[PDB]
Amino acid sequence: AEQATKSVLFVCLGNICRSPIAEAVFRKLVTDQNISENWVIDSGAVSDWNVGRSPDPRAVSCLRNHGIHTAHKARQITKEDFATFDYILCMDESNLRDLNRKSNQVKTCKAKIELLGSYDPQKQLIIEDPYYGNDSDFETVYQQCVRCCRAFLEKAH
Repeated sequence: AEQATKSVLFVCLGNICRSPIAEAVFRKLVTDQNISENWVIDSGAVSDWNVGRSPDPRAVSCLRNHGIHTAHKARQITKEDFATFDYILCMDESNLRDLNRKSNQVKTCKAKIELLGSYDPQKQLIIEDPYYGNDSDFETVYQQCVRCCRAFLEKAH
């Protein structure tokens, strides 16, 4: 008794730490709920810094600690992303400014652009960049992503 097909693009600065973790977490959630076939899921970066790279090894390891694997390779957000995804969910205030600016530069913007943390029941609005941190920072990002992803899934139609 089908749920309509929906799409989400997680966005961070580099697409190596936060948005690959958010994507993988969301993918695991929808697979646990047997509705993976009803979602199109991707991640992408504001910048072109890391294009082609697999996620930061700390992020891959964080995900493996929680039984999750990812085959993502970094890519930059494109004009076409704004036209094709239903939701673009980003990590911090800087990502939000940059995506709202990019969306102004395109003619077709279907995507609703939001902070992923706006979905957190625990009200942690910002998912802070762990790149210069340690494994515990990646774990904090993981746990934030779990909360936000879970809430988003139950609100999004």
